[PDB]
Amino acid sequence: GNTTSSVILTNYMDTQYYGEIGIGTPPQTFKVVFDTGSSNVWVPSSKCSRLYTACVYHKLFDASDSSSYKHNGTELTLRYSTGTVSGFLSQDIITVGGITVTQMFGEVTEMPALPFMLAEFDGVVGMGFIEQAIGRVTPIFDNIISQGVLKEDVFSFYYNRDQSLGGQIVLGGSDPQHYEGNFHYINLIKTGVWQIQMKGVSVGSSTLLCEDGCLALVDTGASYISGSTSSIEKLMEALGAKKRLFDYVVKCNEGPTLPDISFHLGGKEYTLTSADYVFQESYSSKKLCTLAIHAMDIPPPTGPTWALGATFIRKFYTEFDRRNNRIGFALAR
Ligand SMILES: c1coc(CNc2ncnc3sc4c(c23)CCCC4)c1
Ligand SMILES: *[C@@H]1O[C@H](CO)[C@@H](O)[C@H](O)[C@H]1NC(C)=O
Repeated sequence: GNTTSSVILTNYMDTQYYGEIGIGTPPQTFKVVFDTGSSNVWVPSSKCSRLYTACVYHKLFDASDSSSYKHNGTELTLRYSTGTVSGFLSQDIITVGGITVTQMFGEVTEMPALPFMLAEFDGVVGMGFIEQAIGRVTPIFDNIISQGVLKEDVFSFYYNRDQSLGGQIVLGGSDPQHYEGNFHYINLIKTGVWQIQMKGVSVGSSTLLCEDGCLALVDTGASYISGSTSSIEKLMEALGAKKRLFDYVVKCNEGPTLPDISFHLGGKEYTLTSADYVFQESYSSKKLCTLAIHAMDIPPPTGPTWALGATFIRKFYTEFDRRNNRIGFALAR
């Protein structure tokens, strides 16, 4: 119990954060989202048809090039908020920074253009619990915990804004170069999902939303802070933001006039300024600027729930603690 492993992350557009893993012997490299909202590992397969355009423009795992590959073949479908993939289970050695682990993962053969033609990453490394794993496949972090190499049973996420480091995941600890001060932690409501109680969402000093408490999924594979359609409607109305065709917008010049939004988590107020939630692509009075807050109706049993995604994580460096089933936050830098 003396190792940490860091993976540097690419930040694409403040909406996708991904880093690399190896799969096989020798390692084949894939860009992957490290996603606390799910618990399966998958990458696209060389058995993916090239009529799926996503399988032309992403890297494919070729199992016949790996001496450590072991066949399974059980088919599985993974249904995300933004899209669905299906494929078959395989087993091989996965390299994550300085760590290797024998892992069962999906070889995805069905990869629809929506959303995977807008995914700059190849696949997904689920950082959630086995309870949310499709097929009850042991998640990669649980298998890494079994090795007893990690200094602590935690992992941490730094997501940068906007060259610079796009971000960083640390397995086994945290990186104090990327946060100020000390963590305050919020306990999970229950084991099996990275979800915590939230005791209020305030706009300025007035708690408009989640007044009787609500749920917050801390979701490293989500781009935005999200709430239900109803919640976000009220939030946007409070801000003066309007729904342009697909998204909520403000006049770019008016972004700096917008009030702070605070999330009441574990007896602390986690406050984002308008600079933290308005995509200020301009400050022009002649242009419209979108917000990094979207409606997302997450179905039961996980939802209805808020999701604290990359927008939140940018502001607050986040440690996911499996030893204690809690989530730590500190101010990112
Ligand atoms: C990191 C932070 O935000 C993101 C945003 N994530 C995505 N963006 C666009 N398409 C997809 S498909 C898919 C995901 C995703 C997340 C992982 C499960 C499956 C990554
Ligand atoms: C594939 O893995 C699953 C565990 O999720 C197991 O039930 C099944 O027996 C495995 N198949 C083979 C051929 O080992």
